[PDB]
Amino acid sequence: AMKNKVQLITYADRLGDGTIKSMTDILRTRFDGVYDGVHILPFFTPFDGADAGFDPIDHTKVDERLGSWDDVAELSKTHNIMVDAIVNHMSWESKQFQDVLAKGEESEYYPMFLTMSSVFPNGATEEDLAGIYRPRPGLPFTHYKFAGKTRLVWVSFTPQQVDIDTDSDKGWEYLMSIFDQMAASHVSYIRLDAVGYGAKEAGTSCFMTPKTFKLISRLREEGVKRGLEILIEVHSYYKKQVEIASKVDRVYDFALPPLLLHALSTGHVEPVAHWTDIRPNNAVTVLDTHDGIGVIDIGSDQLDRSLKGLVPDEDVDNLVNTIHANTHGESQAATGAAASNLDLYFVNSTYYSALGCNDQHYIAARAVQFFLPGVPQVYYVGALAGKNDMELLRKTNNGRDINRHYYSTAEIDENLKRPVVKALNALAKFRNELDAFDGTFSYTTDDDTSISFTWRGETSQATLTFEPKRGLGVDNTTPVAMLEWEDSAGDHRSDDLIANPPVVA
Repeated sequence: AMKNKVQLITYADRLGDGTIKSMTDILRTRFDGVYDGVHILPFFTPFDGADAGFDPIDHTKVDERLGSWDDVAELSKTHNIMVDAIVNHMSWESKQFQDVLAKGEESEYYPMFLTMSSVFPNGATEEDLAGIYRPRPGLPFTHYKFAGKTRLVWVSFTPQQVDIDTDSDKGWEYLMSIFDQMAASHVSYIRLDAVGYGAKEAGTSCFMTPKTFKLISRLREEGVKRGLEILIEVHSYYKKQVEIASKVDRVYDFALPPLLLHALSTGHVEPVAHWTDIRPNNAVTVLDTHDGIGVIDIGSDQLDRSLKGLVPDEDVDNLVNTIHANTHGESQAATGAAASNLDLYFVNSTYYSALGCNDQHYIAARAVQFFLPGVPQVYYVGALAGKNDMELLRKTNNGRDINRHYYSTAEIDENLKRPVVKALNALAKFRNELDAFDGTFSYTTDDDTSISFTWRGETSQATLTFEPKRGLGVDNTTPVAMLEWEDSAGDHRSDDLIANPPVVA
């Protein structure tokens, strides 16, 4: 099972000097006892193509500019490592796809890649194609020539990411090569990227269908067989996440991030209480990720608007406008059609910027994250309470880059001096050291105004009380989270997690 300790999510090259070795040095020298594990975002060949690692030419080969598998082995001595298995697609410059461009149906890899005809051998109606779930408008096809013949190749994301047939012999062999490589390279945990898209079937949405369930359970068993805990990435209507969670080791809690933005901007905690009541507890919790903020993950089902979310859709709309206001238009320049994006409706902003850089709100959001059942992950920009990177956004025109700043070691050290960053480091140490979090969880609530989360352990207990109504407003300085706990040294309390961070005896 996944260790119950806070993890860092990072690019190997955007934290430190630009290599896995430097990333490792930063973790060990500056976050000892803070981050006990790390999800290294894709570091395979190449890391800087069409989609920042997620279009691998060779998924089993570390980009030689970043380091080697030996570096990953070294890191594993001090940190449990999560990596991606990119199971849905690969680069069009992969040897496999290039072979198909060259030889078409004579290629041994022809069956490995999905085309329109793969899935719709007798053609498709408009309803058939319109019903395919998409993260942005436009059909999931682009033109490639197979031995000179124009073909419509299935592409869920960029046209450079060609989708594999996960039910083909060649496709499956490729996926198992990834699992074998990770098992042999001292990786602990696997993230199944975009796995909800991995199964296609004519007349279905091709997203989180019964065929997808079969794929997910098959991949999970291949993980367990190799000692790899499987986390699936699924941004979906919330009920689908609750459903699928009983079939895998971990799901993300993608509802919490926008639920907390809603709570912190309106004062309403009832939706957080309801989510606490029903959520899968085999979770990996986040606020920020390397993608945009999935505000729609708490909204109505996009393929059936009558299935309502955790908040009314009008509240999602309000949330989006609030982020835009809090970032003074920054998120508007990065979000949706305003920049290049895979997800039309995710909001591109750092989480700290989305809160208008309010320290009390931000530390409160992390405290709530750490107190809900699940293994917590902190994205590296969030680990340094990072603001929107408008210069990088202007340079690349890639919307998500607003939240993918390159941190030199010098900039890391500068940010480590900030009270809010010191507070997060201390909070994560606390979350790693108190045995209460390995015990039994309970919560109480005061009708939409207050919620208190309690853990009771073998030798400790802790209660976090969250009351955003106390400090509404981007310039508010009033604490909205309070912490009480018992350890070796008796009862303790902090009423201001920034001014008085908790330390376990």
